Amino acid sequence: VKKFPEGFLWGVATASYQIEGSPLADGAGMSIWHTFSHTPGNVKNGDTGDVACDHYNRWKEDIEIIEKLGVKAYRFSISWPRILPEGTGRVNQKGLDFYNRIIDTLLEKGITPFVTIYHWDLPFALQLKGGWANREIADWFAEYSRVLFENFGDRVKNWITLNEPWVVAIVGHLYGVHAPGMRDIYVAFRAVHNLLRAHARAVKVFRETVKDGKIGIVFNNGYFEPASEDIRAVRFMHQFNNYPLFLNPIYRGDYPELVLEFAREYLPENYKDDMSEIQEKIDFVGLNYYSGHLVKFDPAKVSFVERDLPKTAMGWEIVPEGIYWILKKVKEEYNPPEVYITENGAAFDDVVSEDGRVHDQNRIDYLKAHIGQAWKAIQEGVPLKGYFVWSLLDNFEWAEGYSKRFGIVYVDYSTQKRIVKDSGYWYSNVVKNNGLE
Ligand SMILES: OC[C@H]1N/C(=N\O)[C@H](O)[C@@H](O)[C@H]1O
Repeated sequence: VKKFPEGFLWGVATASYQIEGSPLADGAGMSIWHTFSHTPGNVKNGDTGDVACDHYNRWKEDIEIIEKLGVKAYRFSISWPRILPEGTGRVNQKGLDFYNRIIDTLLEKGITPFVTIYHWDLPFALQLKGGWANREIADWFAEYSRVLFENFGDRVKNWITLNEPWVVAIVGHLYGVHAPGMRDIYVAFRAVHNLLRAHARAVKVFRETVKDGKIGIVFNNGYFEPASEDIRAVRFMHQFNNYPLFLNPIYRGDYPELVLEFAREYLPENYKDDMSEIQEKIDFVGLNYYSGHLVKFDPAKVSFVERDLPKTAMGWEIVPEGIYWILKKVKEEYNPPEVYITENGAAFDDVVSEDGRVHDQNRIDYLKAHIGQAWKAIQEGVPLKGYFVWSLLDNFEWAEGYSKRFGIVYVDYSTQKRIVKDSGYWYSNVVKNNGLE
């Protein structure tokens, strides 16, 4: 038996562009994911977020599913261009209405909203002005965040500025695999820095606008192990790809040492001028975790080494101890007052059996193991307050399109039927029992 603390927050997570569809409904402006996915060659099968899970229409049903499952918290994101169609200036009341209904419904049903302010769907109008490359985005983002706080901060008390700013900057602007689809290292590092500045401005506005309530930021993380006794290659991957890239500025006022070794010439010349503002106090750290990687020096001077370990449909190695490690490691390095696991989950080739059920034992096994390791971290003093499964629903998985199913609820895209998977049922029992048995 592994029981979690009193009032531990069991959650599920989604993101606006991945689930909503109707990207241009009710006066919404285009996002960069709209234009990126409508550009041939960018997303597998030419898939787009035009329909997705049709949550824009089916939101009440989906929340009733969260309620029926007894899940205590819902992490979801707000589409910036639904709220401010040109990114700044005009506010769209119908966009606010959409999230207002979701928020009120969750509260009526006793479910705690955790709002991700930015989960990657930047207004296209701001991308035309350079998007995350433009220092002025700290202002645009602060203006956007202020609107959300003013409209929803009376009810929503748990906020996340950014989802995975490493991905936004590096996968979006260096690898070019995500919107806005650029390959320029100097742009990517100016995006890193502006994401920090925008995050801090938003926190500053939050303090001025929402007297009660807490704000944090979410990072992607991998568990990197060295191929041999290489150890430095692991050091660099941790500092670059994990929370330190952002938390070293937030807590210590500079980028991590090995990030500066690699990337100093790509940062703005006077980037330290911004660091004291970047240290704006945050209330919690959200860590996302999915996978581990064997890593070797390789003349970024790092390559991955494939291991014969179980993998998900993403090809990601399943390494549950990784979630324990990253929780320990965050406490050891920065000691944030609260931590949440804001995403953990797996993609498998889900099939609806003849019995009408989805027998995803592989996903149950994956979740159980990671929930077990999170439990461990708590016993050793990590202030983990909640854990969010990615995802409530199968959805549009960015450049993979619909080909990767992460839900604990199966979505038949031909009918939009939701079928709760065995993992959703299993999870509901975990939540009801406040832990594993
Ligand atoms: O890959 C599954 C999810 N994992 C994520 N980061 O690792 C993203 O936040 C989320 O939007 C999904 O892409």
